[PDB]
Amino acid sequence: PEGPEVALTADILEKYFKGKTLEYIDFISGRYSKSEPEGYDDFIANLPLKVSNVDTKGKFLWFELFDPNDKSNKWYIWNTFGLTDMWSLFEAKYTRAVLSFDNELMAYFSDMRNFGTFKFSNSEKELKRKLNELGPDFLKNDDIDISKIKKYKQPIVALLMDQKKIGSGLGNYLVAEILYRAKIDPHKLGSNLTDQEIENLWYWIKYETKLAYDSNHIGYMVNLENESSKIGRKNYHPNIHPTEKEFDFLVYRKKKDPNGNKVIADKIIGSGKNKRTTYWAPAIQ
DNA sequence: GTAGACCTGGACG
DNA sequence: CGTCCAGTCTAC
Repeated sequence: PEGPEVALTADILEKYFKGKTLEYIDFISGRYSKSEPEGYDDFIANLPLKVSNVDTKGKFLWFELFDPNDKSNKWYIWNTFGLTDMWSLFEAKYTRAVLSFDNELMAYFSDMRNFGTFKFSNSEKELKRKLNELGPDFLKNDDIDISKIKKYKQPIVALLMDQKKIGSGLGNYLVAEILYRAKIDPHKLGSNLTDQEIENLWYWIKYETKLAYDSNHIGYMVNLENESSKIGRKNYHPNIHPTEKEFDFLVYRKKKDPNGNKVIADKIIGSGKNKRTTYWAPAIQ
């Protein structure tokens, strides 16, 4: 999942698990069934704990639990997302984590490719630095100066895939849709962009992130499609109002755009075995 | 810059 | 079966 996806997941987890007391957490399969995550034994020794907040910044989700008996020394459940990471209220396939709340309330975390990570920490100072390793949230933050792109002599598609330089949240399909809407060649360097192109880029960044956030079914939160429709959306980017009721792929994973123009499966970003495919239309971008 | 790996598939010939 | 495709870290 990505920015709008992870953020929406937090909203759902906030709806069902905020104020709820987590008594136990069990990793029944995957990487964390072979080796325990960092700070696991200390976290279990402090259970049960009460969830206070579930907040995100881009592609990083974390729980904030505390003890009614002691308010201080609150714990944090870090959770980075891979490609097939999904939270759920039921034990779906590839269920890697099981969270046992009070009154038989259950939370499940599924991950097929096992690329998602978990980390437990009772330090707030460590969390603040982790968030500072990530750029501004393109979805949740409305005041992001993206004029910093002009300083980089690198492809714009690589700068948007980056999570520290300009901002965090954007993934593979988002940057493909954004660059298409703004009519920008992904090969074009950020230092060659115009002041108008910059202002136009920031618009579509807000447009695509909000549209992907208000959506109910894209294909990366299948375990929460029923919950996405039974919950409202936070008013991120108030001045931006998409026309679509649902996020449709205009150029990502398609032979042609809605107009019929040719779409290239180009490999601009990455090397060796971490190459990524950037879909784009030369007749538009 | 270029290379690999972590892991488990789905879709296609 | 065989071949492509589908977030982030490490190393020369």
